[PDB]
Amino acid sequence: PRTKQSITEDLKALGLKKGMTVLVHSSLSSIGWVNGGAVAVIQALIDVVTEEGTIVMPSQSVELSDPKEWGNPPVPEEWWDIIRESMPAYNSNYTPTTRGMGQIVELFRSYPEVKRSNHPNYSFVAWGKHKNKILNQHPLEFGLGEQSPLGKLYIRESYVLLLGADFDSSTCFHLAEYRIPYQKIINRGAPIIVEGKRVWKEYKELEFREELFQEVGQAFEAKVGKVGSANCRLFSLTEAVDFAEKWFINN
Amino acid sequence: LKKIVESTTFPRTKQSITEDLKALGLKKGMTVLVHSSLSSIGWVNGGAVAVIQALIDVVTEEGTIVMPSQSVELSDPKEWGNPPVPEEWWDIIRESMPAYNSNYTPTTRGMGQIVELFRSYPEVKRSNHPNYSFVAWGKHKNKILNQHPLEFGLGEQSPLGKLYIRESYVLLLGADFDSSTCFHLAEYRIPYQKIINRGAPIIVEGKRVWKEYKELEFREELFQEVGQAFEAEHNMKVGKVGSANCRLFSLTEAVDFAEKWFINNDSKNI
Repeated sequence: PRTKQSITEDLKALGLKKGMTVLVHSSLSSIGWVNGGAVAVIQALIDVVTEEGTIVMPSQSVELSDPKEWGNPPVPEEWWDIIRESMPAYNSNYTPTTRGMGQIVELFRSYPEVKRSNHPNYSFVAWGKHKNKILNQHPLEFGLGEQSPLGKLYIRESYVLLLGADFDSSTCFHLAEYRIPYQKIINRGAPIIVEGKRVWKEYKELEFREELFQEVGQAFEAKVGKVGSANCRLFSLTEAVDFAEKWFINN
Repeated sequence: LKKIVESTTFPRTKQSITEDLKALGLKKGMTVLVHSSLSSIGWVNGGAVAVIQALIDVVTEEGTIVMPSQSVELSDPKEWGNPPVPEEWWDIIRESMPAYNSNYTPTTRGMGQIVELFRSYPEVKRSNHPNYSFVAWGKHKNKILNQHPLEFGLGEQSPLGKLYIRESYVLLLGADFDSSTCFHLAEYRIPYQKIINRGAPIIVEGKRVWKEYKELEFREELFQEVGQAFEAEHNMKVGKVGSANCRLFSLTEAVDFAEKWFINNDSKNI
């Protein structure tokens, strides 16, 4: 049976260190039965990194979008306007995370000390010393690019711990797309609270290409180890990003 | 979910759920214990948060909404069996089990998604029991969750003790009687009593400390029968909230009947 102690240990062996700054992606199952569930993995990462470090996690809520673009699953076209009209606004304090984000994030986002950026689709949660300066501002327009959290991390010596998670979800990559010659700008929409009032606001965002994210990560590796029974790759954010920029450009 | 979306005529919204709740019988200032099933409602735009707000919209800031937020997994591994765990692990398990914390210990899956989200919703409080905690929002959330002792704590002194004294209602939103936590309270007011020893991770003096306490060995398997008997002659509002079948009834009235059904069935029964 995996344990807090077990995991804390496992983590260091991988390379996590006190006072470090990491964006974490993860999967509870991939680790194999832990005595304590997600509260076991969280308390571990928290003991390794220490209050000197900074724990960061994506807490996306992409369901708060225009139903015209939904497809997993779709929804009758006759429901779009009524959906847009009655959709509850985003609120970092309670809007749940998309399912794909995983079980660790859903618990972490309401874990003591953790904070959440105010983006209605691409928010992040942080625990640590630099949680505020990394979430303070998060402009709706271009949720994850310069001025976003994944932007304020590129400027800090930061690492990306993939716990039981592949590269297909190394969100950081997204920053790079904001930095290459190719960029398809699109209007998106999300229910939001402006001046203490609900409003459906449209904004500009990039039409990402996340599929290429595995290929990019692939070529990026061309540390490692195991937390419980999960294949964990621990790299640096700044480097990880830079490569994508090059990968995309020359592609 | 594709099934949940395809079995739904039109989207269930905060407003349409608010309407159904009022038609059903839920009113302003009412204190109500809720047992839900988010899926039984049909696709709802906003999912759980939309259902929570509809509950708040109806019951108002003068009303009080309570929900059971049990974390039964924080128990002695021996009693486990869904699935069971190798005995060779029953010791490092009691040894390394994260202690219970009202601020983060995830509710047991069977409690529902709505309750899991409701527990960390702005202004919702949670009682201090490691297995049978409750969460409440509203006018009376403080006097209901306040006390919660480890021992028994689902009987007198637990929040059920506070929902019994002051007018309270139970709301089965897509759930049946087998989920009516209020009945457990009656089990502490009857002649029959099988007393078991339980254990759980807790924090005392600011240090984790595996503690053992006494508790009744509940017979929740009967609740479905108790509720169906209660329905023979007791007032109960029935009606749909979206595509889910619901019933709203008196908690005090339900507990009392449960007691009698139990008393006369273990004494008068063959």
